[PDB]
Amino acid sequence: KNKTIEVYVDRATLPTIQQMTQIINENSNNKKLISWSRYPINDETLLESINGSFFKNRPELIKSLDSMILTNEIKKVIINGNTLWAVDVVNIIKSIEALGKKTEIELNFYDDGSAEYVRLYDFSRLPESEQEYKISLSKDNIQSSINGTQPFDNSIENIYGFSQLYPTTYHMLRADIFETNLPLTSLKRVISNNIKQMKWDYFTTFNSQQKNKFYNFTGFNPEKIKEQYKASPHENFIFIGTNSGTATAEQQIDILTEAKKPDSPIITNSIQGLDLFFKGHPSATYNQQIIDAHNMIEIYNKIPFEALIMTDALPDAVGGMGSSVFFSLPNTVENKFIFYKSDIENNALIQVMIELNIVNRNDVKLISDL
Ligand SMILES: Nc1ccn([C@@H]2O[C@H](COP(=O)(O)O)[C@@H](O)[C@H]2O)c(=O)n1
Ligand SMILES: [Cl-]
Ligand SMILES: [Cl-]
Ligand SMILES: [Zn+2]
Repeated sequence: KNKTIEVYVDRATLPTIQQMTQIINENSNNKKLISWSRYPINDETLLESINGSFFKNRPELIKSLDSMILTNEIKKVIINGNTLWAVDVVNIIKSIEALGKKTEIELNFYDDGSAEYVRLYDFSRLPESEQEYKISLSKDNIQSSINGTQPFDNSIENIYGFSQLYPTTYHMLRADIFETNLPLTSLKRVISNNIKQMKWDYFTTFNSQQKNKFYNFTGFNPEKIKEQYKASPHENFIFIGTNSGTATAEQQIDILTEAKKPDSPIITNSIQGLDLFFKGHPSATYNQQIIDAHNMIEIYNKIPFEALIMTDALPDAVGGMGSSVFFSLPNTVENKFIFYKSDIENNALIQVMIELNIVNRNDVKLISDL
């Protein structure tokens, strides 16, 4: 009983990309069980190089996990998951504990995107006593879910409340959220020793083989985009697109025509004279309409922007639509404007982004502004 199994799960993309990067950085030979919704790995050479198995779904992964634990050889399981979707790690914990094999469990939660930060803002609006009360309930909430007596509510106090039960690290998009004007002292006390700031400078220390492993995992290689950046000597701008749940194609086309004016009263930070790139949202299907109307260099929409970040393929400047993308973007890239579908003072997404200095209050715009 000296073996550790590492479990990797995610429904989105950001935790997956960060999880891939940690696996590569650590280069451990522990057995790994992997289930990533957006990144099915069928590459057996890749999987063998990390000692991994891939599972198409959570119940299959759990089945293999449990049989391994039944061998009596498993000292510890490290579960790596998605904070918003902590429910998936709850069900993994439930299955391990049920077996009653005295398995050590340790947890790494990676933020999903903007949702955690919208929820943190909302939670910070609560009076302090109500925050403390919700927190007081969290340990029992989580334990009841693990015991199987109640469903799991992914409220702030619950998803950030696991360090009360297990050795837990929260890898956060912006760990410095607890150092803004938001009243979050109540939650900070719970997790202050359990927080890591997500890092994006791994490639600075990676050797070639590590870099190549990242390309192989993601199916992304930054060579084409890096050539596109340098093709012309002008500074590079990426427009961050959204999907129809937030904006129409026409509204984004209109935003781009306003931005191209050197003297807009709305978009004061002009994109005139820049090399313009369009990065579409992975789920948008109107990207060609926008790209054509503006003669923009296309960055394939299915590439998650965090792959651009991790591979150091960043532009000089950025602007566009309210998005999780802006939360992981390094602060060295200039943010010219963000448009929101939204009275901005009551908008949690806008306010958290202002508080984190992701965007100047003067550069926040509403789609109704054109
Ligand atoms: N233009 C965009 C918009 C979103 N995205 C990806 O989609 C994820 C979720 O973004 P949203 O919050 O915008 O839906 C981001 O973390 C990023 O991976 C992107 O890569 N390019
Ligand atoms: Cl350029
Ligand atoms: Cl769409
Ligand atoms: Zn140019």
